Amino acid sequence: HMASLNLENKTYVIMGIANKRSIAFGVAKVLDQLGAKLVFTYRKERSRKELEKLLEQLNQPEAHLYQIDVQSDEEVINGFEQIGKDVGNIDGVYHSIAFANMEDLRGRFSETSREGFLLAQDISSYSLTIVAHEAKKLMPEGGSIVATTYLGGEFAVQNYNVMGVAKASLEANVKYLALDLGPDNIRVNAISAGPIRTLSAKGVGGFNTILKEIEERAPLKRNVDQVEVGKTAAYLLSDLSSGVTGENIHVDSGFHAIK
Amino acid sequence: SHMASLNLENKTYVIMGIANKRSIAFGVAKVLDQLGAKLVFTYRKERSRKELEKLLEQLNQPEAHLYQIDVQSDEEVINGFEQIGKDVGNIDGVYHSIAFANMEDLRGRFSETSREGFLLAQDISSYSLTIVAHEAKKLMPEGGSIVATTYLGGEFAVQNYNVMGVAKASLEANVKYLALDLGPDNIRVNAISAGPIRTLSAKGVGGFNTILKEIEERAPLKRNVDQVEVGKTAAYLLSDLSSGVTGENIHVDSGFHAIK
Amino acid sequence: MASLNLENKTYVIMGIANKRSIAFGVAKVLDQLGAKLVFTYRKERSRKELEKLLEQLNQPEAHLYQIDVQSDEEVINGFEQIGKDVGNIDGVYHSIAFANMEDLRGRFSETSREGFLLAQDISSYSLTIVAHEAKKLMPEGGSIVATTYLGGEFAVQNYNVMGVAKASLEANVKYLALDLGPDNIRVNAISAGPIRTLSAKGVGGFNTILKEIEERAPLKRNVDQVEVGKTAAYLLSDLSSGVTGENIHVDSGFHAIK
Amino acid sequence: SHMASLNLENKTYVIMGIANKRSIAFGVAKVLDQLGAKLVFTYRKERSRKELEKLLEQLNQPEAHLYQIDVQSDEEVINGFEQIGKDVGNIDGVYHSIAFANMEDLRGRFSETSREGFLLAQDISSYSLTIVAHEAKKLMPEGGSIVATTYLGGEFAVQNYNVMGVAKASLEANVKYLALDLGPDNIRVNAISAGPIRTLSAKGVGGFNTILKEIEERAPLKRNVDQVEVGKTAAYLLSDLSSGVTGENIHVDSGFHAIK
Ligand SMILES: NC(=O)C1=CN([C@@H]2O[C@H](COP(=O)(O)OP(=O)(O)OC[C@H]3O[C@@H](n4cnc5c(N)ncnc54)[C@H](OP(=O)(O)O)[C@@H]3O)[C@@H](O)[C@H]2O)C=CC1
Ligand SMILES: NC(=O)C1=CN([C@@H]2O[C@H](COP(=O)(O)OP(=O)(O)OC[C@H]3O[C@@H](n4cnc5c(N)ncnc54)[C@H](OP(=O)(O)O)[C@@H]3O)[C@@H](O)[C@H]2O)C=CC1
Ligand SMILES: NC(=O)C1=CN([C@@H]2O[C@H](COP(=O)(O)OP(=O)(O)OC[C@H]3O[C@@H](n4cnc5c(N)ncnc54)[C@H](OP(=O)(O)O)[C@@H]3O)[C@@H](O)[C@H]2O)C=CC1
Ligand SMILES: NC(=O)C1=CN([C@@H]2O[C@H](COP(=O)(O)OP(=O)(O)OC[C@H]3O[C@@H](n4cnc5c(N)ncnc54)[C@H](OP(=O)(O)O)[C@@H]3O)[C@@H](O)[C@H]2O)C=CC1
Ligand SMILES: C=C(CC/C=C/C=C/C[C@H](C)CC(=O)C[C@@H](O)CNC(=O)[C@H](C)[C@@H](C)OC(N)=O)C[C@@H](C)C/C(C)=C/C(=O)O
Ligand SMILES: C=C(CC/C=C/C=C/C[C@H](C)CC(=O)C[C@@H](O)CNC(=O)[C@H](C)[C@@H](C)OC(N)=O)C[C@@H](C)C/C(C)=C/C(=O)O
Ligand SMILES: C=C(CC/C=C/C=C/C[C@H](C)CC(=O)C[C@@H](O)CNC(=O)[C@H](C)[C@@H](C)OC(N)=O)C[C@@H](C)C/C(C)=C/C(=O)O
Ligand SMILES: C=C(CC/C=C/C=C/C[C@H](C)CC(=O)C[C@@H](O)CNC(=O)[C@H](C)[C@@H](C)OC(N)=O)C[C@@H](C)C/C(C)=C/C(=O)O
Repeated sequence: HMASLNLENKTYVIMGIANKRSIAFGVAKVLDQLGAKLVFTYRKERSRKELEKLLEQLNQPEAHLYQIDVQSDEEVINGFEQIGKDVGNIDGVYHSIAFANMEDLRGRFSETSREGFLLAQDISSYSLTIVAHEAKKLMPEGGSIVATTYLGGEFAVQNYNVMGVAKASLEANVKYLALDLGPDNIRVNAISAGPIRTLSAKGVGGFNTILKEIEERAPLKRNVDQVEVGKTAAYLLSDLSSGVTGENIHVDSGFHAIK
Repeated sequence: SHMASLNLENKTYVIMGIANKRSIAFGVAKVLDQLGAKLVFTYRKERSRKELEKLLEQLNQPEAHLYQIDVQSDEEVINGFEQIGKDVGNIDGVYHSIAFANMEDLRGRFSETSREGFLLAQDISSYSLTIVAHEAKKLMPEGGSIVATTYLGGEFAVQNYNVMGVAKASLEANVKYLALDLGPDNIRVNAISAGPIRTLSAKGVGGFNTILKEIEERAPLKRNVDQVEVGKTAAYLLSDLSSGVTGENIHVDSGFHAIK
Repeated sequence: MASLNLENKTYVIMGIANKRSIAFGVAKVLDQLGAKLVFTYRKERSRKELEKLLEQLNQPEAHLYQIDVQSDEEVINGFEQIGKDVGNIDGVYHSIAFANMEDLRGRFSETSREGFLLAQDISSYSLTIVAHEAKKLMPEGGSIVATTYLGGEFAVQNYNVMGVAKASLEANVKYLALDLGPDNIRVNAISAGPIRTLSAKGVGGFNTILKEIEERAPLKRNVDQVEVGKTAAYLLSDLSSGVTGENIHVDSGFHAIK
Repeated sequence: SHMASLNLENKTYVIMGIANKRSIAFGVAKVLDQLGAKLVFTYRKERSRKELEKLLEQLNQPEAHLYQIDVQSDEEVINGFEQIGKDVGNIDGVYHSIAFANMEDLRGRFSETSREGFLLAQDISSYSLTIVAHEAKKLMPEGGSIVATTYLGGEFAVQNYNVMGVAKASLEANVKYLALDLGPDNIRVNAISAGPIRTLSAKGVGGFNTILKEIEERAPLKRNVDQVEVGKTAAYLLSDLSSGVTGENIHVDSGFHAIK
């Protein structure tokens, strides 16, 4: 049609809020301000308590929360079947889910366990494939799926180890989904976020060193936050990004472009 | 109070490279207009000025500000931007939609390309962005956003693109080096890689209809794109929606870049 | 001194199954350059074929070891045993991949969790564990090479789950290169163009892809197992010193065009 | 009888861009010499001819064939290659090790770059390969291999590379478009992306010792590369060992391209 960022009459599933620092919460704040109906997903019960507390910050009249552990085909198939009944058809999904064992992230990459490797692949990459298959059922008119990645999918970064191979997998997942679901007018894209202080990120060594290197070396000489990812998520989830699919947008102050 | 906003009132954007209603830059203009931006326009030929004045009737621009700039001339570019600074004041960004090569060099085997045809393509299609950026910077002391238009032929050897492929590769590196230079001045530099669109430049190149049909057949979205889709992405990149994005190349091409 | 004389060099070659195997192309080439070759196989059908094929080579002593890369034990034990039988090695050529035909025909979005993680296990993780063990036999340094396809870099029709496995493999190579670089171990990939092999025979319209290469690729021709072998020789020898984390396309220039 | 062979007897290679003993192209020459190849050399300045004659004593080249070619001149390039065709006959490939930009443009902020400095860098550092390829093709009716030398700054914005980064991006696209054009004539075109090396061109740029130290600290192999390592990879790419490889860019840089 034309260029509009008015997301009234739009419904978006947002997977992977855990606390106020979660990137997916940044996405939620932004989509909320633009007047979208938001469905939320969580794994742990601690995340449900946090979500209910955080909905007070939003202008969401009715809370729709669904527990989905992406490790379970059943929790994913049932979760999306249930969303279809409770809220009906949706316009897109924001995927903000990743995990690896701290054991495998400290080790030399060559020491990585078969279990730690396939675990990282399962949660951080395959989750997008099954989520896409199910969400498709609620998007007969078309829609937009967005996953969150890191530069470590494209380059060997110190300490990212097994998560780098998971993100490389995720980034190829996005391309293959984009080619598969394109004929159904479903767009699939990734956001490569710069480093952000979150629940997942807190408790890895010298994370403050990486934040300082970005401020020093990145073109914009600053770090990014959850809302900047949110703004780009709005572009990719809305029809502003029509004709964009299989794309990876770096929201990282230009760090990807330098060496 | 809105964090994420596409409200471009109180924003001024220079748009270089409108020639007719089919121009990609016109798609950009229609979109930025609808979002309530003040638009300055640039043209080379007089045919383009006549067309621009006729087309402003389609827009909600109260005052027409047109400036003749041939990007081959340091003086026309330096003077044009000095004049825009006086007439409209400080700007928030520039959309660059300018390219040219001799049809001679685009038909030939790439190895037959003339030194003159090669350096001409570089001058208009790549260096133009460097000098435009240097001058526009003077009108963006608070920061801003520069966007150039490229094609997948900058990244891969495509049949018949020849000398323009090497110009676009040059443009795409230009964007990265400008992004690194002007980043500390809070100026973002990015490119849009547009899929094929029927325009004045594109009409009269061989079997262009073959390329449009291959996109519809092989590209993920099984369809071609238009000037407005480029316009929408231009709005994202020129607005503060794209804050934290610089040195980036967004493919608006129905996913064609992602497949093989 | 620039030399392709591989006397006094020993190379493990994983993934020979028949005479059409890419790894066999690698073996023929390394043999002609006078290298001692250790071989690995999974199925017994592959052992029978290997013994028959060693007659075509100038290998005095046959060293065959059964390793299924799905098993930590078969991989750890296989490489411990190679260390005893032949001693220290100079590199490993990895030519191993697998996915369920089920998942390769389906729309990629239909892919099963089992089919996906299986492809990752054999086609990508195998390189990580192989590298960990082979390192033990390369205290002076060495070269590891894995085989990939352009489908790791771009979505190609019908490659589906194997594309995501190859994307994983190609990142594996980069992360191994960064980890084992300080131990003077180089890790690189060869992106082979399409070749008629046992694995490749019986997948839909493979003859369409071979014809598109001959028509559209810069060299207007397909490649064979030996061309991969020649590039494998470069990457496994010290000719490629200073090259690590690299992906060489042996594909008639197809990767460079669109 | 050897499928895989690095025996370059009965092979003739033109090597453009030796200036002194530290030149990358000299590393290429030493390696190709040891493998028993007939080597033709090219130079611009007379200082380079004196140095070349002195350096031929280090090689096992029976007959010295030196030709002055300034790649800025179509005539010097067309005539030089016509003359090589008469003196030595048909060749098997060309190693291109030629680049230049004004020190003025390499110190400045990239946005300050002059139109003259930009197009000069493009002319010598990129177009030179196109015209050299067109002429050398005439001496390679059976096929052959052309190799150009590039730097990571063609792919990423690196501090201080400025206008040479845009030239190398141009060169790297040149290689792809030449590979597609000359492939049917069985001519392969590839690039080597060398890590940083102490040479005549490189000496006298600021904090070059900082970049060498960052490579030793951060690159996978925790060491820098030299002219011979580039030479070894040049041997692979120029010989038939690299058959089926064209439009490729091999990083000889201790793995630095693969990390971030
Ligand atoms: N923070 C950063 O610097 C960057 C992050 N990213 C990516 O952004 C995404 C989110 O990161 P961030 O916001 O830091 O992470 P958070 O720690 O805030 O959120 C992680 C989320 O993952 C969810 N999760 C983990 N396992 C599962 C599972 N099996 N099923 C469902 N949900 C699960 C968690 O839910 P619960 O805790 O309830 O399981 C949690 O909500 C990730 O994909 C990450 O790779 C990318 C670049 C940078
Ligand atoms: N159409 C397509 O399929 C694609 C186009 N592109 C790129 O999009 C951009 C514009 O193309 P498109 O809109 O189709 O073409 P148009 O024919 O609509 O526009 C070309 C424009 O370039 C201007 N121009 C040319 N030379 C100069 C100069 N020396 N100084 C100032 N202006 C000049 C022309 O002005 P005048 O008429 O006054 O000379 C004209 O307005 C180019 O960068 C092109 O490479 C990228 C991908 C696809
Ligand atoms: N053929 C082609 O066109 C191309 C192939 N490639 C890649 O080249 C490599 C070799 O394939 P190619 O030579 O065609 O196929 P082959 O049929 O020759 O080989 C498949 C090989 O993988 C081995 N293998 C499979 N599973 C396991 C396992 N669990 N443990 C150990 N070995 C295993 C097989 O052994 P067994 O059968 O005895 O189990 C067999 O040797 C693959 O990585 C492939 O993706 C890349 C580009 C093109
Ligand atoms: N050194 C490094 O750190 C790296 C260098 N490279 C590349 O390697 C190549 C050579 O580098 P390096 O060893 O440093 O170079 P050298 O300084 O040793 O040689 C530079 C050469 O360029 C030649 N040249 C310049 N202009 C012309 C012209 N108009 N016509 C003919 N020849 C000309 C010079 O000839 P004369 O002096 O006779 O004018 C000289 O032979 C370049 O392409 C460079 O970009 C790539 C990565 C790293
Ligand atoms: C180079 C780095 C620093 C090392 C970072 C490793 C992070 C990897 C990704 C995941 C998110 C970390 C992870 O698996 C967390 C757990 O091991 C421990 N924490 C938890 O379990 C908490 C309770 C939950 C909520 O976490 C999850 N995921 O469930 C990368 C950084 C520069 C950038 C970065 C941090 C990228 C990224 O997140 O992918
Ligand atoms: C692979 C292709 C197909 C071949 C098309 C090559 C087009 C290259 C673009 C240049 C800019 C065309 C060009 O310079 C045309 C002029 O020589 C003649 N036309 C004019 O002068 C008219 C009057 C004016 C208005 O035109 C200009 N430019 O001033 C590429 C296509 C599939 C995609 C494409 C068309 C890309 C692109 O535009 O860059
Ligand atoms: C686009 C294509 C065409 C579709 C090709 C799919 C091939 C994927 C490769 C995997 C490895 C094939 C595979 O796993 C098939 C098995 O399910 C059954 N085959 C076997 O079991 C045979 C007997 C054994 C030897 O197989 C194995 N692996 O053990 C890709 C092509 C253009 C290029 C190509 C064929 C690339 C590649 O091999 O990866
Ligand atoms: C990131 C960097 C540091 C910035 C320096 C870049 C230098 C690039 C080389 C260019 C070609 C310098 C140049 O144009 C030379 C002249 O301006 C001055 N020198 C000469 O005139 C001598 C006498 C002659 C023989 O040289 C020439 N061109 O003829 C780059 C480094 C990390 C790596 C590097 C320097 C790469 C490279 O060579 O491109």
